[PDB]
Amino acid sequence: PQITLWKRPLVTIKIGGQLKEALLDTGADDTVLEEMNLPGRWKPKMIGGIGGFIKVRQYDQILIEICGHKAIGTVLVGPTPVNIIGRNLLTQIGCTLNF
Amino acid sequence: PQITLWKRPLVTIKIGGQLKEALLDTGADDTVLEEMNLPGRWKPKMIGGIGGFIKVRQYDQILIEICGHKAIGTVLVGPTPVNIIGRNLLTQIGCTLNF
Ligand SMILES: CCOP(=O)(COc1ccc(C[C@H](NC(=O)O[C@H]2CO[C@H]3OCC[C@H]32)[C@H](O)CN(CC(CC)CC)S(=O)(=O)c2ccc(CO)cc2)cc1)OCC
Repeated sequence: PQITLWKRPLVTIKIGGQLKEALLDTGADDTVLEEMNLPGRWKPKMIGGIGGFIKVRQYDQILIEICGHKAIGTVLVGPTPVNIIGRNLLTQIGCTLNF
Repeated sequence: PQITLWKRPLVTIKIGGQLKEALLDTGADDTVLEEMNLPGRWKPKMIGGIGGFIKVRQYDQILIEICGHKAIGTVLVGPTPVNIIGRNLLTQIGCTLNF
């Protein structure tokens, strides 16, 4: 669909069988979700934001459905203030900016 | 135009008579610009993201030209690592997400 920006671009995602709400975030290189149990191996990583760095768990090749669109890619899990969908997955669902 | 998300959505903006590069960021409520000595009154603010909070100076009714599209609104100035155009200005230039 076409999503305006008068409100936060929040959508329902499905990951690990669980439904959650996430922010479509064109300023995020990567997808970062709040703490949750995800099956499969993971490796620790660091990511930096406006306020500094945090420690995250990196899950590769994770299936995630975003507003009805399937993606399979990297999902970071950690103390992010909000679930964010970043460009690594926004590209997979065909998302562009338009004005 | 239409901006794909393979790369960071960086565009040229014009503010305070200066040209800069800034990220079109749907995940940012408001616009945050790198340290600059803008004239006029301001109010202190703290904004949070990944890593915690930073202190910024909130200027109101600032004109910014973004890819030839004019917008006027609140601009936060502080030690951000990147110039960030947030939804408060993205709405004014007709920017939408589309997939
Ligand atoms: C670049 C060199 O410095 P750097 O490496 C990273 O620099 C940055 C690059 C992009 C951003 C933009 C930021 N993206 C981000 O956090 O993405 C993470 C995950 O994906 C990675 O890619 C980029 C960073 C990594 C997000 O889009 C917008 N944020 C809000 C969301 C936070 C989850 C929602 C709460 S907000 O900025 O905090 C913000 C809060 C309030 C207001 C006023 O309303 C305006 C803006 C910030 C820093 O860090 C130095 C150690």
